Amino acid sequence: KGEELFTGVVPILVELDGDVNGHKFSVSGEGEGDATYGKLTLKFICTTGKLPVPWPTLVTTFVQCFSRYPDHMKQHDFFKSAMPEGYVQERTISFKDDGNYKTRAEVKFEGDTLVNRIELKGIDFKEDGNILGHKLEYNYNSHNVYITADKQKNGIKANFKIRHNIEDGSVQLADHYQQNTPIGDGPVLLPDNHYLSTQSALSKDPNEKRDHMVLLEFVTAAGIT
Repeated sequence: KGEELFTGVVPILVELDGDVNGHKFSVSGEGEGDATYGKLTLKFICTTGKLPVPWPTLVTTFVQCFSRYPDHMKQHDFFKSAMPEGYVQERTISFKDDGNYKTRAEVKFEGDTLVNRIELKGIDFKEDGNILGHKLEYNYNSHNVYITADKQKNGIKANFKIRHNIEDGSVQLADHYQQNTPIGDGPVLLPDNHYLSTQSALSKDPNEKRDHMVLLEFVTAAGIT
């Protein structure tokens, strides 16, 4: 019955508590998602001051239940099936020739609002690296999130490579390993191998003086005919 909760516009709240190399920070996000069009619109604000890591590095961490699963692929939608009770989303983001982020998130409904609560821990980052040195461009490339079933843990696994554009024209690879498990005891949909075609656009709010990020994301499931 999870899919019925996403037929219209659903309010989203994102809350993150982070620690990267001892730099403690918090981010609060607000917006909405419309799964019918695989549309996600969110505005994030760093409530502790200046964000110690570049904004693009946190995009993937900051609600795949808003992905548009075409009608013929609806039996492969794990994300919506785990709702309203939700799911736990865990990741290990390995930045090539640099450190790593270990994230634990709980995505669930709090009333009629979809909430993403995250704890992020970043370790072994280089002081003058692409991350702590803030050498990443404020943009985002299109990617494919490859999903596979994890029948033993009653959830899914995902593997993908995020390419962050560096200011000098080079690329900072951020390899993602993901694990999602349902919070509830109800039946979930265990999918066949497929992918989520993601398109992300980053922008700024001209009237906002606080360190922020406005995200517009379009996600469509594909890979099954």
